[PDB]
Amino acid sequence: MGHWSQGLKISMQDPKMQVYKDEQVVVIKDKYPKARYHWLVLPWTSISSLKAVAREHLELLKHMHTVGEKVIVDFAGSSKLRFRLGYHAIPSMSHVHLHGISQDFDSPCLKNKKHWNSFNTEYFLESQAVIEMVQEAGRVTVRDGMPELLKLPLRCHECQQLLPSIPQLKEHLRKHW
DNA sequence: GAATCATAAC
Ligand SMILES: Nc1ncnc2c1ncn2[C@@H]1O[C@H](COP(=O)(O)O)[C@@H](O)[C@H]1O
Ligand SMILES: [Zn+2]
Repeated sequence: MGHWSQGLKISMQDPKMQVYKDEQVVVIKDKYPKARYHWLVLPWTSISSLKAVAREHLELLKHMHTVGEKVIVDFAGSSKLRFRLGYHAIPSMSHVHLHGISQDFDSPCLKNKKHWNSFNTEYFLESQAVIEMVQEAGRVTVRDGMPELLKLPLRCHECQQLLPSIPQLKEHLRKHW
């Protein structure tokens, strides 16, 4: 509600933090990345929330998507890593920001069940699905009951086995390399 | 003992 909530804004203004910059968006590395590659794609024109998304933003949304992919190719093309581009249903930090994150989930910043389910349940809306939603309906359909998904038991995104803890989940992920 | 959770953060 003060200063920390503005961090994203601050870091997007910071030239050192800008991995990519153009007339519409700026892309920065996630300060507490939940994987080996984790970038945030932010529009210069602030947008409050996914509930306030219209057709006007469609050309911007596609652009953010495209830009994410560029960064993924430009800085992680050599990696044989699978990526995902999408948004959190409920952001914590102010503004809407696109997540581009590698599916290894090998990062010490991933510490609790909230993180894992925020990237591995319907709480994480894919960018393509969002874009199609604004194209088809002119608005994003966000199913109710998102905060309950954050409490769901740990399930691996590759093998699909249920796991009991963040430490055992990390060790289980290690073997998928 | 270790992991998770709830909550405050001056
Ligand atoms: N100063 C910062 N610079 C860059 N990324 C940040 C900063 N502070 C927080 N973040 C990231 O912003 C994300 C929040 O996005 P969201 O979950 O969409 O609300 C988290 O993954 C944080 O790690
Ligand atoms: Zn697995």
